[PDB]
Order: sequence, then C-alpha cells, then structure tokens
Amino acid sequence: DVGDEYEIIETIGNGAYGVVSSARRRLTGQQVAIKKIPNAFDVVTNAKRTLRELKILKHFKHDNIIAIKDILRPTVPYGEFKSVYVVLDLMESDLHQIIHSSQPLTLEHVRYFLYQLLRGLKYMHSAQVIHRDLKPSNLLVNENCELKIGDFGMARGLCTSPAEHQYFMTEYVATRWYRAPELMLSLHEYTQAIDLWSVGCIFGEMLARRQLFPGKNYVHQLQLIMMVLGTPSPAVIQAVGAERVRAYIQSLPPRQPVPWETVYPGADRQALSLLGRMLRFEPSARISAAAALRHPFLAKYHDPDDEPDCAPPFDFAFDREALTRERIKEAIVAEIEDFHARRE
Ligand SMILES: Cc1cc(Nc2nc(N)nn2C(=O)NC(C)C)ccc1Cl
Repeated sequence: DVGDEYEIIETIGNGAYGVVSSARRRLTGQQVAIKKIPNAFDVVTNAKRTLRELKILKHFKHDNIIAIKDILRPTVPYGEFKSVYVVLDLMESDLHQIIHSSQPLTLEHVRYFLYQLLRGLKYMHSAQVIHRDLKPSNLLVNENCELKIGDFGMARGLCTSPAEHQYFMTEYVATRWYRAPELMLSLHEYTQAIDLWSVGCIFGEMLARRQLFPGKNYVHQLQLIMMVLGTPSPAVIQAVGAERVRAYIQSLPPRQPVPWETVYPGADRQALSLLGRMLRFEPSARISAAAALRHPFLAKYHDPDDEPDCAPPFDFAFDREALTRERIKEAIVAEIEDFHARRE
C-alpha cells in the first residue's frame, strides 16, 4: 500500500538507495521516487540509520541535496507498522553511470558536476555534517542535469559516540577507493576535510573517466595513494594509530609526489590546480568546499549570493543515545508526525 495518493509505475535502481519505485502523485501527475524500508525496526543499526537519514534530510533544504517530498503515515495500528515509505525526487541516473558509460563527459560536464557537488557541500559542512561516504554512485543526477547528494547513512558530526565500532575502526568507515587518509590511518583529525578527499577522488575520476585509487585491499589502497602523493610526512607517520601500518610506511623507500600533470596528461590547468588543493594527506592542508567554489576553475558558475550556508547547525545527540529498537521506532514515528505537522 502507498496511501492511495500515489500510482506505482516501475521498480528502478538507485545509486544512493539501491532499489526504489518510480511513481506519480495521483492528483497532480508529478513524477516521484518511493523508497520502501522493509522491516525498518527489526535491527538496531538499521533502525538508527533510518532515523539519522530522516533527521538529516528534514534539516536540509537545498537543490543539491536529496529532499523528502513526503513520508507515508501509518495506515495500520502502531504495533503492525513495520515498513516505512519515503517519497523522494525522481533521479533517473547518478555520476557513476554517467562517468562509466558511452555518454558525453567534456571538461564543461566535469566543471558543472563539481560545481553542484561543492555547492551542496558548502551548505552541508556549515551545518557541521560530514557525509563521510561521497562517491559517484551516491551523487544522483536527473534528466535536467541536477546533481543531488544522497545516502547519509555514514554521515556524522564533529563529535561521535565511543559506543559505536567505527569510532575506533576508522579504516572501515565508508568506501575504500574514496576513503580519506585520516580514516585509513586513524590520524585523530576527523572534520569536513574527509569529504574534500572524496571530492578530489570523484574530480580525478571525472577527468579520466576511471577511478584514481582502485586499491584491492587496505595496504594496496595505501600503496596506490603513495604512488601518486609520495611518502607521507614524519608528522603524518607519527600520527598513525597502528604500529604495523606505521612500521609498514617506515619500511618503504622515500617517494616524491607525482605532479598531477603527469597523472592526467594534457588535462585543464585550473582543473589540476584545484585537484591538488583537495588531495593532501594532511586534512587541514586541504581546501574547504567554500574556498573551492572561489577557485578560478568554478568561476563560470560561482555566485556567492546563490550558494547558501545552513543555519542552525545539525545536532547528532539523538544518535549517540543507546536506544532500543522500540525507542528508535517511536523516534521514527515521531519524525513522520513532525514532517506532517510542519506542512499543515
Ligand atoms: C531516503 C531514505 C533512505 C533510507 N534508506 C535506508 N535506511 C536503511 N536502514 N537502509 N536504507 C537503504 O537505503 N538501504 C539500501 C542501501 C539497501 C532511510 C531514510 C530515508 Cl529518508
């Protein structure tokens, strides 16, 4: 059941949320995507994640971030409510599908896709939200070339609970190929700078239409980053949590960084200038999303008056709480109610 307000067309694929249904609002004919989260309250970690995503997507109001158009209200008694139905914007493709296809992808495509990504990020980052899992598949693109950041399951603030495993096991946070050196190496510096490494990776991937660091495992991933970036500094090496990784990096002959001009021959000069400001071992050495929008490479689209920040910041306190499956269900049901009490 989809509240009798919608008409289901077909089951489509989604880069950010796996499998969704293309549908239409029966009154207006407006095309939408309907995500079903089956048995949503069965497992603690899944239930916590649904709550996190709902709170994050409700807090944001930005064209480059995926929006909740509607959330279906429980039709059955409370005890029987097991599946959540979320109405999202209908996004036909994603950046993974576009990069890795026979479709055009000129420097102008790259410039415009990076612009939309950084626009959405400047806003997200000012709310003290770190996506922590940016990748081409998570950057939804529609028929009108609108890029929208989706999939906030890995998202956290500047402060995290020690009660969760990823607080210590940072190398398991997100996707290997786009995972920031501070997460790979447990450098105890976890800011929005994490996302700018991932942006750099996506930027490189758009320029060559191939993954920049497609490591086969943990060590191989580090070897790939070090083949381009060179050996990390002694300060980065001293900050490495694990003794085996630290010893492994120290066991290697020194390597100087490879110029980006050698990595991407004949690629646009301003594109490579910006890329080098993102791909740095040191998180604090990286350009912020706001300063990147000021870079000459994005001058074409850059309008400071059309690139908002997000006020107030987003608070992750709800997520640090040890909540039972029932308490999470209660908090999700209260999000549905709030979403509806804020419209009417
Ligand atoms: C759009 C939206 C999506 C979710 N998705 C969600 N929650 C949980 N637990 N899994 N999940 C997935 O999308 N999983 C797939 C990747 C297989 C939750 C809330 C909202 Cl608003």
